[PDB]
Amino acid sequence: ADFEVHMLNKGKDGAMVFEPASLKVAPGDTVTFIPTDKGHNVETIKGMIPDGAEAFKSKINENYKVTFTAPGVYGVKCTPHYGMGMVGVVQVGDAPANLEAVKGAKNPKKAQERLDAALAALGN
Ligand SMILES: [Cu+2]
Repeated sequence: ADFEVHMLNKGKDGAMVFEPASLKVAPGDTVTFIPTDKGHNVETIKGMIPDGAEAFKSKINENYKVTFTAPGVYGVKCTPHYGMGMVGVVQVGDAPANLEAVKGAKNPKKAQERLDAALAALGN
C-alpha cells in the first residue's frame, strides 16, 4: 500500500510539521514524503530506527519515496527544522520491538514534545 506525508511550513500542530505526524503502515508499504512547501527533507533520527533497517536522508525539496522494510518504529525529522520540532513517527507492522527503546532516545525539547504525542497516538 502507498501512503503520503506532507512537509509543511504550518499546520494544525503549529509551525514546521509533518502531516500526518503519526502513521502505521504494513511491512513493505511505501510512504512518499512530499515537499508541499519548499525547504524541507526527511531523515531518520539517531537511535530511532529498528534493527536491520538502514538510515536515510533525502535532499531538500525532493519528493522522497521510502519502502519500509524492517518492522518497528521509525522516528523521522526534517534536517534543518529538527530543533523547531519538525518530526514524525512511522510504525511498520504490529508489535514493534523497538518501541520502548525509541521512547528513551534523546531529542531537542520541541521535537520531544511532538514525538511523545505522536508515539501516544499509535497506542503509546
Ligand atoms: Cu523542514
